[PDB]
Amino acid sequence: ITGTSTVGVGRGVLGDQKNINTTYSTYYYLQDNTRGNGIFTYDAKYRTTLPGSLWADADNQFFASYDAPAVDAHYYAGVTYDYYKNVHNRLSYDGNNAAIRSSVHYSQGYNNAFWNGSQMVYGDGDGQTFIPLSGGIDVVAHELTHAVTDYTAGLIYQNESGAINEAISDIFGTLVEFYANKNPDWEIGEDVYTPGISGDSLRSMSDPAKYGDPDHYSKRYTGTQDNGGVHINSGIINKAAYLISQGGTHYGVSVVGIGRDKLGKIFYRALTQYLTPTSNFSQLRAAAVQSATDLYGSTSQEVASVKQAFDAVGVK
Ligand SMILES: CC(C)C[C@H](NP(=O)(O)[C@@H](Cc1ccccc1)NC(=O)OCc1ccccc1)C(=O)N[C@@H](C)C(=O)O
Ligand SMILES: [Ca+2]
Ligand SMILES: [Ca+2]
Ligand SMILES: [Ca+2]
Ligand SMILES: [Ca+2]
Ligand SMILES: [Cs+]
Ligand SMILES: [Cs+]
Ligand SMILES: [Zn+2]
Repeated sequence: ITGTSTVGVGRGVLGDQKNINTTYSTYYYLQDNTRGNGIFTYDAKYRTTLPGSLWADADNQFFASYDAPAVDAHYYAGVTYDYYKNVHNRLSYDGNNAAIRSSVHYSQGYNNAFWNGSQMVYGDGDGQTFIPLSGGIDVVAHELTHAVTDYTAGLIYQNESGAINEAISDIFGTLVEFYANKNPDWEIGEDVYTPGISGDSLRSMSDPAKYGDPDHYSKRYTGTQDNGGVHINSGIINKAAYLISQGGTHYGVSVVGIGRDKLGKIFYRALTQYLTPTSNFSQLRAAAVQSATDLYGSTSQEVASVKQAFDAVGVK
């Protein structure tokens, strides 16, 4: 909408207070004009029609329980925009400052979040498996990263290319979580998953197998559920990324860690310059090796570490 940029205040899903960029024109709308061509957050009102209505508020204060998922979807989209711009010199998901749109309160008891080809969408959860999913910064960045992937490598959402698509979203979701630097970890969704169980998460990148996800290519899922295991076999790539950054010895193979920032540079370059819609795990290894060679040189530790990490997870 046309209006003037304003700054509201509210509380997110976990009860934390934060400022949000809004737009005033009769109402205060969740429209952040400070980033690209805008970040826009909508109310889906417990229905499945999208996007719903641009979020409107009478007083620019967002402390109601019903407001909390919108506050976080809007704020964490801003953080994710900042990460891609400041760290990778990428302007929104399309590289040309496309407007970023999110809807919250999607459906009833909806235990998921998604990118629908045009926008992000967040359920409220059923209060048992999830609380409102925009409360997880890693979740928000996971979803926006699907948009980045769709505009770049275009990895098809099935089998190995789809597991790479998923891992890219978990990797950058985690790197955004570290960028914001509030309780960062290598787990996925811990802030919104299972409010009655402490210390768990939807997935683990540091130890995927804690939930039965594979941590080696010889344990990959080969069936048809989950689009051929895209959220399962992602563990193999998540583990490799974790090893590249943090190091470790895994199935007897030692990896010298090179840190999160170099992991992000290598995988961002792989995603945007080398991967294609049909890339498999072996082709991802080759893309990461070439990306590290471009950035750091063929004789570099960074290249050696990429090879060690894929060796450790059984990907040649
Ligand atoms: C991080 C976690 C809290 C949420 C995360 N959801 P997500 O993987 O982003 C998923 C959502 C979805 C919902 C409904 C139908 C299909 C898919 N896909 C998705 O948005 O694809 C976007 C895409 C991919 C490829 C090409 C175009 C577009 C997830 O790990 N969900 C688990 C529980 C699961 O669904 O098993
Ligand atoms: Ca209000
Ligand atoms: Ca965390
Ligand atoms: Ca996390
Ligand atoms: Ca939990
Ligand atoms: Cs789990
Ligand atoms: Cs399969
Ligand atoms: Zn996903």
